[PDB]
Amino acid sequence: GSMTRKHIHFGVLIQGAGANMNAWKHPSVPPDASVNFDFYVDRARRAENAGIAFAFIADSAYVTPKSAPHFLNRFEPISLLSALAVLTSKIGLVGTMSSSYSEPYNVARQFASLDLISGGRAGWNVVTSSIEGTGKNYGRPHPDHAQRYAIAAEHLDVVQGLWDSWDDDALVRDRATGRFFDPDKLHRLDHRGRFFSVEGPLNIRRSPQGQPVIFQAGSSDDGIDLAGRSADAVFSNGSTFDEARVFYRRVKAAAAAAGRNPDHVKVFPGIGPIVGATQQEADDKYRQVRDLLSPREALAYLSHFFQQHDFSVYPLDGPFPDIGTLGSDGFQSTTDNIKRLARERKLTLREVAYEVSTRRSNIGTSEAFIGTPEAVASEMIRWVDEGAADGFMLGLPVTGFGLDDFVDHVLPVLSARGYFDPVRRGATLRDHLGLPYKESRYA
Amino acid sequence: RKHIHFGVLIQGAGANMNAWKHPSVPPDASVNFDFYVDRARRAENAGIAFAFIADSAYVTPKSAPHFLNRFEPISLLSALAVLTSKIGLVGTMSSSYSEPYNVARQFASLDLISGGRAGWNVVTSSIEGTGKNYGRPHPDHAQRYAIAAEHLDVVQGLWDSWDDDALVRDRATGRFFDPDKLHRLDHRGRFFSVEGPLNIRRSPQGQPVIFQAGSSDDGIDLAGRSADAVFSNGSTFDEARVFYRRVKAAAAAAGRNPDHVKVFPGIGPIVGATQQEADDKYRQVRDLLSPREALAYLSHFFQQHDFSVLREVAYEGTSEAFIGTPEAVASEMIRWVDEGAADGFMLGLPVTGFGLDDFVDHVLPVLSARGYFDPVRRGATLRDHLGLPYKESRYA
Repeated sequence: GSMTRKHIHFGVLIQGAGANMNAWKHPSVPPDASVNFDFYVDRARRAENAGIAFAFIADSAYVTPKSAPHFLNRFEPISLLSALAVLTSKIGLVGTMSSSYSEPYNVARQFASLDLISGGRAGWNVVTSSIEGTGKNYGRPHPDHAQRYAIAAEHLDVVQGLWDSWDDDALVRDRATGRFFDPDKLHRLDHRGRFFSVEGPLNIRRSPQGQPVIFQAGSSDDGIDLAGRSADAVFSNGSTFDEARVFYRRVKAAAAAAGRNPDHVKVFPGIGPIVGATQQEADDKYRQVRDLLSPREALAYLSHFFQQHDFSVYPLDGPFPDIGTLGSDGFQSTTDNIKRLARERKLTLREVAYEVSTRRSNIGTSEAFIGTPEAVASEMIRWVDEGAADGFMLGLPVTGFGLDDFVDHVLPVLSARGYFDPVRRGATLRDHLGLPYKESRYA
Repeated sequence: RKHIHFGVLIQGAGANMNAWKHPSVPPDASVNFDFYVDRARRAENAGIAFAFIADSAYVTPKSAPHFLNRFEPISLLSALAVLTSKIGLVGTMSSSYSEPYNVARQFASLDLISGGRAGWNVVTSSIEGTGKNYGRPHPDHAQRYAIAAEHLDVVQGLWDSWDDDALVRDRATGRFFDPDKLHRLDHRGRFFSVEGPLNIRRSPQGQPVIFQAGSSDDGIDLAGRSADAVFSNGSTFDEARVFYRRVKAAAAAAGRNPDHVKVFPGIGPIVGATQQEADDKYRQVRDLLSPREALAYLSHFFQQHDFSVLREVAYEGTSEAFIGTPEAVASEMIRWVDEGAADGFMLGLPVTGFGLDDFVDHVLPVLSARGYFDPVRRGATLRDHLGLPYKESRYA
């Protein structure tokens, strides 16, 4: 009965086995979850049946023998989302694609086709920066980072221009006269910019939501500004509450400065809640998640910060050793953080290794989102009440039990408190998110 | 005794540019997903080995109805995959206007989702003006074939990134993969530079099946060296046969088994119970284009001259030989296979509704009765359906 009760929007990041890099080891998922199509269908349906607004498929296009399991082998988003569309009915279908390594005409067509097949449920997560090295797969081994935002802005402008090629009513298909379309309702783009030259028109029409929804995750000054000028929904990962609140305020002001209505720029911080009936049960699940990293893996990553020091020689459950003499390869501030922690808390080597590891391996998991359904719901409500979120991007450490727990135990508590409507009516992704139908620039 | 393979081109409403007017299809067929599902399943239930989605990426006010508005192939094929089970899934994508790493990922993903049913139709030249949508208003002219060859080499190299047994995912030890079973490409050529590895594994058929449609000397050479199946464009049996022999000769010269390069002429059969009924159906389809329209299109070629003051010229494979009774049309198809013009056929039906219904219900059963078509697709992969072996990795 809070005076500020409102529906909290949710999306779910389906990162194969889980947001935790070692989630493939957890028994609640199949080991090949990341490239197991039926697993994605099960998880998308689980989310859809709970009233989660969209499924989000993040992406990468670069591999090394050190890449995390999900980055070593994953589905490609247009193909995956198009297959999922046809086995679902309401849930949004949001896919990552890079501005630097895609032709805008192809992006426009592939996302427009997903949008039409799905009945207006497509979203495009516009990625401005890619993993370092990605350019090596596209004949551009040294990208000019300084231009990555200018490139992305123009690329997006081209895609959206192409999406307005065909007025909603252009395709007349008059069998009496033989007139298939009204020529004055088809538009050329004639884009000639610094980075792209694209004449158009596009060869596919607009969807029941007008155009696909634009997601972005810029965090730099330029990133936030691009989001304010061009995103419908903005996400993050790893933020504390105070950080998220600053981010929320900056994105909304950036929207207002661009002459847009900030009410229609949704902010969705990433979180990875872990719930149990008691704090003890939540904590046990969190320990399970922690132990997905073996002791050796925890130590190998500590070794990284101390010039490849071999920490395997020390007893795991003995005190963290006096390694103060050891240097670091430019991570001296991190090694200082590690040593301060070890000294201020009487930590063992195991506790230090996992502190470092577990924190970094689950960046959207903080202790405020670990506990009982009521406590975890209360924290989500707090983030929304206090202006850090309009909704959340769920990045669950393990996609199996993580999502099951969340949908079975958290959502019903939120619903009971007036902060989640599981049966929001709406054909389209825009409808779910409370965004207005996207009219053509030529309407 | 000698199984004839079939693919079906699903060109929305039909191969006839005015197919949208025909009552056996919905007016919006070309962008009606449920209609593509219905047609794909109709073909699949009949034992047709693959659905083929052709493509374009340039539009003008004068473009044909299907070219004005169509689905994109990766998205369409991936949606069709999960509503079908056996049928092959073949999509056009251009070598000139796509990044090979993206092509590799998109087709490998389709391949994996579909259980090994993907095919890629590699198009070397696109429709004139396509380059204006990709910042290259006057593209490669001579070097389209060299770009296509290197692009394909990159994609196939990328598809062998992951040995079939590399992803051990051993929960007892925590070893996710064998690092010696993952390969970099490190391709540095004239047109492309791509390091690899790809971030997706190989499918149950190894790699997607490669289709090509080259007709020039360079086209034929490329197909003989690198195609698994080749689409042929003959309006006549003699043309088809000259083409077929050239492709098989190019395969031998490339050191390959010519029987593993399958040649599929495009045909559009029109059947009826009698020759008269078949001819009536032909006229009906032909009449979807008004003589006024046809003579107007003709006029644009010959200096805007008014030719109203010729019919066959104006309008102009369905041959005449593929217009007739089910038995006669089956006999002609059998003749093309037995006399060395075809290993199978790509069905480009004038209207995808009645055309496919007639073909599957009346012609295929005749071919089966004569020993030229096993309607049961027993294998799982597109390679299986086409009689091709599993594609082992270059590193196997």
